[PDB]
Amino acid sequence: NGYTYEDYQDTAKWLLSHTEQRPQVAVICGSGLGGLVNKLTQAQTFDYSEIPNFPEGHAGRLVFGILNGRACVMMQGRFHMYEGYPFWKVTFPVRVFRLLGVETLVVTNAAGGLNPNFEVGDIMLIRDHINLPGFSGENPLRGPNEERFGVRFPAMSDAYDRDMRQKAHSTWKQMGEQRELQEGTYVMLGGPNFETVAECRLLRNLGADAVGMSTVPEVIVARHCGLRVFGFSLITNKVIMDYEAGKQAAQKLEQFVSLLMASIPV
Amino acid sequence: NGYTYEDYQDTAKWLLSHTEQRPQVAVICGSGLGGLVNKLTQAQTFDYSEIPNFPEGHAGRLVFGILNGRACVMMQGRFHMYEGYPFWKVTFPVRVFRLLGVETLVVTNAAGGLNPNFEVGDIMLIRDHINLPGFSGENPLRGPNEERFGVRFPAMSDAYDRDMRQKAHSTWKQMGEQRELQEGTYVMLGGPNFETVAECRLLRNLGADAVGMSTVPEVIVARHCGLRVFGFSLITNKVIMDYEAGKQAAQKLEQFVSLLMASIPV
Amino acid sequence: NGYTYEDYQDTAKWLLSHTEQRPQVAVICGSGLGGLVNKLTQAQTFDYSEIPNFPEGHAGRLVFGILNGRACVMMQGRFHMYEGYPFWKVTFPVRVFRLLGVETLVVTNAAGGLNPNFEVGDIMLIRDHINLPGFSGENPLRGPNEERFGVRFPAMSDAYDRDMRQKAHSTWKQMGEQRELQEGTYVMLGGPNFETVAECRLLRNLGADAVGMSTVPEVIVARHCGLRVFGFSLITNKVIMDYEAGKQAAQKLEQFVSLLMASIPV
Ligand SMILES: Cc1cc2[nH]c(=O)nc(N)n2n1
Ligand SMILES: Cc1cc2[nH]c(=O)nc(N)n2n1
Ligand SMILES: Cc1cc2[nH]c(=O)nc(N)n2n1
Ligand SMILES: [Mg+2]
Ligand SMILES: [Mg+2]
Ligand SMILES: [Mg+2]
Repeated sequence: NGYTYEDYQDTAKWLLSHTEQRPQVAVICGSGLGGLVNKLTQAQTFDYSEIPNFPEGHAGRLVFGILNGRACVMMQGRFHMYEGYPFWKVTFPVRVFRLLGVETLVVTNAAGGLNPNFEVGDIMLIRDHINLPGFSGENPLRGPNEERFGVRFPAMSDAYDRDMRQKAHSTWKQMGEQRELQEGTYVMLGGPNFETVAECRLLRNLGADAVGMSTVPEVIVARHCGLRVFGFSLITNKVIMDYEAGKQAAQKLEQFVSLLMASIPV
Repeated sequence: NGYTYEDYQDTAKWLLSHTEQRPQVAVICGSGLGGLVNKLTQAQTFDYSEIPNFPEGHAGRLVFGILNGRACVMMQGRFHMYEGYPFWKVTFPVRVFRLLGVETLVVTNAAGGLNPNFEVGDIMLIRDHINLPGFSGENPLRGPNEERFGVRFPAMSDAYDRDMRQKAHSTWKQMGEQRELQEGTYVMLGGPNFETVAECRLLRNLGADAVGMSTVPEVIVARHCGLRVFGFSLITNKVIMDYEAGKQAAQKLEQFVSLLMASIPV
Repeated sequence: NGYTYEDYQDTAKWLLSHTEQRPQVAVICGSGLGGLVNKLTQAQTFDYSEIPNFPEGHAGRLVFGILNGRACVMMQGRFHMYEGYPFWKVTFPVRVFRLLGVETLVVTNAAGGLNPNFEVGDIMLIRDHINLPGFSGENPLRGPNEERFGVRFPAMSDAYDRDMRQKAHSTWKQMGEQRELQEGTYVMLGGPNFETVAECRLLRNLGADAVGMSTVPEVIVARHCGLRVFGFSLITNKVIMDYEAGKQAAQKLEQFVSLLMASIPV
């Protein structure tokens, strides 16, 4: 990592100096879900280019506001390794949120469906992940440990909060959806090219249910600094294993995350 | 990436200024296939060290010429990640070729046979690939997208041209070879060490038919900029899964690629 | 790599100038096995910070001495990729040892047990490895080859010396242990976070018996320069595949390595 603890502190202090908003929840909005910021009350926007130390698709804006009675901060757009970012830059905002007093991180993305029972328009609660770049040492925690954030060797087996996963299923039932809420394992790869058929079949055989190019590094850094995490993949395509509806599902995920603010503790 | 669009343009213009040759096909010759340049008529050679912007085994020379009636440009020798090159350097010449007006890229390499039915001396048409460095984010397209070359998120599932694969099988039949033309999935790993038995068995179980240390990044960049691609692995060794003839096969691959120039469209 | 052959030479000469000890064996002590240096006779210690060119957990000290009648040099503590080291720094001392005249490298680590028949306190002879960072090109040999050390493309399938593995089993029998000596495949990943359940199940299905964050790069560089290699994992935890005793085993591994000095050739 190239940021010091004080760089994260400088940024969080700057934000605290520019808004009265004191969010307890942070939401990182992935592809096609930038529309969720429109649901916010008492909204305040900062372009990423205006926030000291922020890394330079979606808007590139941070929006504070009230969602279903809950103070939250949202990333409308995220940072991607395939854009040339190292993970220590991709995940900069996660530590900033911890230093604002955020306790819960919600992550969303759009993903390719590997599980043969998934359909375009499915929402997958993320139950677990597989971190392929992490296998090779590309990791946002690589470098000397900052103990002011967390431990040298953090556990990742409980990353996706089990109580929030229960709330998620209960809430979905309340919504009266005809399609079941999917859940499963997300695998991250670098991108930016889409996968070959041979790569897809390999990934499915590893136990992955969905494939994307983001999110995992944010979850690792969140868990390291003690945030509660839950998240969702929008299944916007079903992958080909042999040699649109995303819009309505995105709107559905927006209502869903909105309802779920009620179920986040404290 | 560290090259600008104009760097590729400067190089292509320099080449166009130094030869009357106007190739429509480019061929990257892998290990033991540097001998194919000897088949060229009206041949013109440039050492890589003489071409502005070119990255600094085989010759390290670019040879223009006519092969079986077709204008082509050949890399006698390629660049390898295990030599210390980043992929954006390994693949520099591919974009240069696009800017010369090349439409088709033929890739060749020598590989270890993972499929138990392969023998030393086999030629494998590459049907598909698995990009292991790409899983971790080592990718020649990593960085901001150059739209003058192609799209942010290119498909890779159709990388190995299906019509050329049909031509390849038909031509091989015409040659009257007693051994069948193999085809399958190539997996790239970094190298430069050869694999352990445990690594080989894992790779086979991923669905790979052959293992090598090159080629995949060239195919990705080729497809990104719209080149038609086909390629072959020379099976120069059969890998050990339990705890020479390459020379005649190389000459055979040379005749084979030579005959196939006739079947490339336009 | 950033070191020249002469950098390794400078360091080895400096060491030869500061001790009369002329070790034929080198031992790299992993997590919880720093206690083995206490068994040494005629011991001489150098903090890593005192040795020119050495990269900057355990002690960070190099200890020369006699173990069970055999001249050896020990790393009390190793260097880790997750600390921010590139492999060419992690493995610097291995080449230094070759230049001191060391012929045999013993590697030890603590690992997570993936094989369902392993228990906490097991010792696993390393029979083979899987190098995940190596699949993506993170490799200590990446860069131009130094022929004064070894070949461009070294074999890795015979990395863990078969005769030493026989000695190891015979010696363990002599010790009269009630638990069998385990043996198996070690897989390295980057860390520093521990694995998810989905990652563990994937790793087991690749054929790995134990998971850790070290060792493999040291073995690769050792084999490249011609060292005989053997090693052991201490199974200090059994990994969870569903959604302490390490101290006595560490002392046992210490006695075990001590006895085995007798069985190293010459
Ligand atoms: C919507 C979406 C996003 C991704 N990312 C990916 O790596 N592979 C896919 N197939 N998809 N699909
Ligand atoms: C001829 C050849 C080339 C390679 N490359 C590789 O990674 N593994 C092999 N076994 N072989 N064999
Ligand atoms: C003692 C130990 C060391 C490691 N390293 C690792 O990557 N995963 C584990 N589970 N463990 N356990
Ligand atoms: Mg306001
Ligand atoms: Mg001429
Ligand atoms: Mg002394």
